[PDB]
Amino acid sequence: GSVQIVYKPVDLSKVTSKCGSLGNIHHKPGGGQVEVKSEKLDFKDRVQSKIGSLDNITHVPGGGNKKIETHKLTF
Amino acid sequence: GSVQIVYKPVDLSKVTSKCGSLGNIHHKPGGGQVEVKSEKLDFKDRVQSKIGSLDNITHVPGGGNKKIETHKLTF
Amino acid sequence: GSVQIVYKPVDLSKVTSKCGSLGNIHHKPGGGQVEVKSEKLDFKDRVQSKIGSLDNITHVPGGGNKKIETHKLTF
Amino acid sequence: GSVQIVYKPVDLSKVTSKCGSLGNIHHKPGGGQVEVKSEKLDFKDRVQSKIGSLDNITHVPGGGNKKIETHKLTFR
Amino acid sequence: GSVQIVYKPVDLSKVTSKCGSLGNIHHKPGGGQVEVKSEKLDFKDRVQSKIGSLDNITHVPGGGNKKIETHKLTFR
Amino acid sequence: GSVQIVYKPVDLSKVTSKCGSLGNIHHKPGGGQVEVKSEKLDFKDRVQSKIGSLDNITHVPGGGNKKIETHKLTFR
Repeated sequence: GSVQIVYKPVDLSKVTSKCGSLGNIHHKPGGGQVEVKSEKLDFKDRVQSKIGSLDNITHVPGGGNKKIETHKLTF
Repeated sequence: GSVQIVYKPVDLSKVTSKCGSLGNIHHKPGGGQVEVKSEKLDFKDRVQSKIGSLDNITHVPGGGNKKIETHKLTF
Repeated sequence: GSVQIVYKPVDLSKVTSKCGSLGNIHHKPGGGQVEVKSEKLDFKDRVQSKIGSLDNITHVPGGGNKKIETHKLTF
Repeated sequence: GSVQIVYKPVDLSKVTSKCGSLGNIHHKPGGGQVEVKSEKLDFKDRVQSKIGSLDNITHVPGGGNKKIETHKLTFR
Repeated sequence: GSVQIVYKPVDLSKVTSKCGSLGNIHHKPGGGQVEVKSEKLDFKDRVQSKIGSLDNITHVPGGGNKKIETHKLTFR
Repeated sequence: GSVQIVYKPVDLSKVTSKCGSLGNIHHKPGGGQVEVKSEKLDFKDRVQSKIGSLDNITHVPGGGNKKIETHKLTFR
């Protein structure tokens, strides 16, 4: 007899990452005044000082996608 | 007799990651005044000083997606 | 007799991760005044000092999705 | 007998709009899947047959104000 | 007897708009999948058969304001 | 007996728009997939058959304002 195979899979799927800060309204972060007085300090070894007032950051190592959709027909 | 195989899977799936500080309204974070005074300090070893007032951060190692969807027909 | 196989699964699934700070209205966090006076301290070993007033953070290692949907027909 | 008509309406109306920004607008429809099986599709008079098509309008006026005003005088 | 008609309507009205920016407008419809199977498609009078088309309009006027005004005097 | 008609309507109205920027407009439709199978397609009178087309309009006037004003005087 005859054989018919009709292999017609359909994909409309929507994998998405929405990461960080994306839809905020009137966000308005404010830093206050900062004062740093330093007279007779002694540092004998390596120094990594940071001074700021507003340190506003969005950092995203994340998000990203893997989509793996493999098809096989064996007769 | 005859054979018919119809292989029409349908995918409409909508998988999503929504991560961090997304849809906020009038967020308005405020730092207060900061004062550091330092006379005669001694440091024999390595220093990682941070001074700020508002340290506003969104950090996202996360979110992100994996979709694995394999299809097989064997006659 | 004749054989018909009609393989028509349908996927409309919506699995989602919602993580961090997503829908706040008039959030308004406020840091107070901060004062740090330091006279004659002695540090013999490594120092990791942090001074702030508002330390507003969203941190998200989490969220994210795995979807695994494998389809097989064997005749 | 005689007729005097004095049609003197006076209009000082305002219709006004102030806007700081019309921002981000994201019109992104999707058709999904549609399947029709038959022996016939058979349409005979004024049929608005609309299988799986999309009709999409984005209208974004910076101000969209309307004033509609009709003055009628009829005499017989 | 006699008829006097004085028709002197006065318009000093304003229709106005002020806008700071029309920003980002994204109009991105997607058609999906459409399938039609038959022995016949058979259309005989004024049929608007619309299988899987996209008909798309973007209309973004810096001000879209309308004044419509009709004056009618009718005499018999 | 006499008729006097004095049709003297006065218009001093304003229709106006101020805009700071017309921004970024991204009209980008995509047609997806359409399939029709049959032994006949058979169209006989005023048929607007429209399989899988894209029809796209982008109207962006720096001001798109309308003043329409109609005067009629009818006398018998």
